[PDB]
Amino acid sequence: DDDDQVAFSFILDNIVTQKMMAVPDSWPFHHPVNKKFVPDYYKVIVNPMDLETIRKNISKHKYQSRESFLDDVNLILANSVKYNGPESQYTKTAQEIVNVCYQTLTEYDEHLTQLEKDICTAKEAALE
Ligand SMILES: COc1cc(C(=O)NC2CCN(C)CC2)ccc1Nc1ccc2c(n1)N1CCCC[C@@H]1C(=O)N2C
Repeated sequence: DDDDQVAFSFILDNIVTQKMMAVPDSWPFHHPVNKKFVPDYYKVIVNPMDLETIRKNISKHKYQSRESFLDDVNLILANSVKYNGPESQYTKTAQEIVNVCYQTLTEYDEHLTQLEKDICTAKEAALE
């Protein structure tokens, strides 16, 4: 019952590594953008986001529900749109990363909703 968070985060990590990181040519979004290859990236993108640091956030148990998890996932696509443009080949790839994530989230919807409530009802019964 305290593994409710450990289970939720384990599922989130596998979604990232087994489904999102499996999108064809998604390798530029696997890791923080190398400043050596695009120098001005951190001068135009103020909230940079990638899959590797989503996984580091998962390992720190930052996401207690899929809402905050999706906030950082959608941030990858928002940053590609702001940097690469809406019609970019990179942006279309990031859109498919976001697509396969929403896909497998509704795939596990009934299961995750259980974990999400058991995590939060434990959060409130612990501070109460
Ligand atoms: C070849 O490319 C890269 C290589 C490497 C690299 O470490 N490779 C070397 C490793 C050592 N080895 C000895 C030699 C190879 C890193 C980044 C590249 N490019 C890239 C990454 C991410 C984005 C990106 N590019 N782009 C492209 C346009 C800017 C924005 C857009 C974008 O959103 N994103 C997230």
